[PDB]
Amino acid sequence: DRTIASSRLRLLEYSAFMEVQRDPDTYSKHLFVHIGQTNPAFSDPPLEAVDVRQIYDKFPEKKGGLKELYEKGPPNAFFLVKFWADLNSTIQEGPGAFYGVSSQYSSADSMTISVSTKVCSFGKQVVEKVETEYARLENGRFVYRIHRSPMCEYMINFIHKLKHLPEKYMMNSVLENFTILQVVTSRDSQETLLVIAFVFEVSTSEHGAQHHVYKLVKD
Ligand SMILES: C[C@@H](F)C(=O)N1CCc2ccc(-c3ccc(C(F)(F)F)cc3)cc2C1
Repeated sequence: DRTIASSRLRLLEYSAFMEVQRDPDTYSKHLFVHIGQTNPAFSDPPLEAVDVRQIYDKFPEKKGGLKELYEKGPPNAFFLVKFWADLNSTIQEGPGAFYGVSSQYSSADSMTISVSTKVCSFGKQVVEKVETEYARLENGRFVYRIHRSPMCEYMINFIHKLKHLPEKYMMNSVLENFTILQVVTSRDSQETLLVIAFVFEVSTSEHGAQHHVYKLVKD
């Protein structure tokens, strides 16, 4: 319903960021990509559909691939998010900056979730992070909170090197074959709860971070 939500699990917030301490009291944070928790409005239009077959090649296609997952279903769990990344940090990144991802999910059931994040280049897996997160009772729902999960070294290098490129159009040519695949499962059952394909593009004209959601369909 304009929400990146499975019948079982909803992604409430997603942030990848860099934090620097300017002085003992003062911290500065820059967000590269963001998804902020918004409540669905009755007046909002349904998410557009993107055929899952069209993006198979951008993610690995092997067991544990997007096709096999989509075959296992549930098909209402799979979404696509297109990020416009704010690369104009405008802060002095310095030895000692923290590079992290913070996110929040929500559920009507309590479970132990497991979060697979697969970085991918030309459709090939470069890195997999696996995180376990636990249910916490909030107002009328269970919520899962990942605070400041550290970025892996590959991505820190990728961000800096990317930033170093003279021109935004070259950042976009690189990002065309850069993708991340997120697969949340219930840990002990391994049932698929939420799958999000992440595609990226720099913000040519910078208004800061932007994003767009799409429902992956197999019609
Ligand atoms: C452990 C491993 F999961 C990891 O390190 N991750 C996973 C989650 C994630 C999702 C997006 C970005 C990101 C994408 C584009 C840009 C830029 F704007 F620069 F293009 C900057 C950051 C970085 C990460 C970090």
